Amino acid sequence: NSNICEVCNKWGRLFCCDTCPRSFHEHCHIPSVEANKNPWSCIFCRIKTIQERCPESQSGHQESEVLMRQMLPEEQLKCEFLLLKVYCDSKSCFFASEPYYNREGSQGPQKPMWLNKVKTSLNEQMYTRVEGFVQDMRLIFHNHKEFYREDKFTRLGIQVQDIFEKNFRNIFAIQETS
Ligand SMILES: [Zn+2]
Ligand SMILES: [Zn+2]
Ligand SMILES: [Zn+2]
Repeated sequence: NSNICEVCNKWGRLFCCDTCPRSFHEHCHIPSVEANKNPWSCIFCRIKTIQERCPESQSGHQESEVLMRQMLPEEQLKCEFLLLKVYCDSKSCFFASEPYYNREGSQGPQKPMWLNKVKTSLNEQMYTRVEGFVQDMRLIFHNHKEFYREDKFTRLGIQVQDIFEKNFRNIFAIQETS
């Protein structure tokens, strides 16, 4: 197994996947690494199993259909995995914890949002459809772009949104387009 966390790339108290060489801090994995379970398989491995059990699940889909899906266990898992792919990027630090807004010439957003809040909402089964999870994720970056206006810091929202959107298209097998 790897000797660093797959998510944050640091050493520490690591839990090792039984079916692949990845390792994780307890609260870096999503969901948080399960108490018992020998063997244990990470979220990467659980997603790959879904695909292997239903190869047709990789055929192209329309985003509008994916958003309307109810949050049954496979969709729950796919959203957890997508959230974890965003935490995998180091620039997620800027969007992890609760923001505050005091900048001359700007007003904070009406509905603040952040990654740890989405993480808690998934854990608590607060989303009934994929659409709820995706709307809160996109709101994080939209809030950032609107608040930072012409400051070059706006670019961090574009960058992490691009990670989100590429992983969304991959995980949910969105039909490729020009
Ligand atoms: Zn970690
Ligand atoms: Zn694994
Ligand atoms: Zn099938």
